[PDB]
Amino acid sequence: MADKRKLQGEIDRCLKKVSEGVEQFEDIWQKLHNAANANQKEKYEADLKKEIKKLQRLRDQIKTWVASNEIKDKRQLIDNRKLIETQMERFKVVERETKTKAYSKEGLGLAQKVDPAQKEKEEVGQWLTNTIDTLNMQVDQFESEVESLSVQTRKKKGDKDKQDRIEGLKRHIEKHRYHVRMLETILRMLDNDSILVDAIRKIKDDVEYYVDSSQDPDFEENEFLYDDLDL
RNA sequence: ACCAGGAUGGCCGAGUGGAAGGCGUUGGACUUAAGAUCCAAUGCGUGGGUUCGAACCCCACUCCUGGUACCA
Repeated sequence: MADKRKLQGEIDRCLKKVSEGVEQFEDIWQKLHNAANANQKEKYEADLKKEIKKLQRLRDQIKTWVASNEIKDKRQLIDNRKLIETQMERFKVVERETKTKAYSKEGLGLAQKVDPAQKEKEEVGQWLTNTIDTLNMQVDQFESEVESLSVQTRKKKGDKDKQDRIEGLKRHIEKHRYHVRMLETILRMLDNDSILVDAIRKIKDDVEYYVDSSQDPDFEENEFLYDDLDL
């Protein structure tokens, strides 16, 4: 089986080459994504191009081998071909992203081509602003009803239950304003990149729970809502 | 002649079943002007077959390339 052994040895050497080439492709990818200057970006892109072309030649060889009937268990060849194609797709994505011109036809409508962290930050800020709007609407409603009940008490000169409800509304407005001011602090910190999005999402559910129902008697107010974060 | 691989923009040339890149060409900017530089636009060798659809997988044809043609 000298011919079979020769083919096997060539296969093993080619697979080792593919492994090393994928390692180098990843290294060049990280270099490119760490680049700070356009020249660095272009040079790393060219190195990635050269490495992926080498990988493409190795993959042509792998496809020719797996086409052959000499090999019987070619699972390793299949896996290496899959890996090479994954690297090729990654490089194609990288090159299409970089080559695109800002004001060319394709570039005109790139839509939200912002870092996913930036998109999530914008979403969290928008949700905080909407919550602030809802809290302000609730505060306005509560203050209007407080004025109405004060007028009613003045006209009637009684209805102690109305005085109790007015004090309850006063406390509710106090808590709504506290929530609004804490939201404003959180958003201001987020804008300056001083707070994490995960930190905001850890209290998102509790803030939703409060806004959903806060004046009802069966209100389980968790005082430890803003206590986890030293705001 | 036998075996193997190729043929895709104008030149190189990637591509795998749901026309890229470099160079080049053209329009504008920069400069007195050119060059460099900047912002942009255009650009499957052949037939058949499977497939819902093949640049891609199979059959066949043309052009090229690589290796072999030994003992008397």
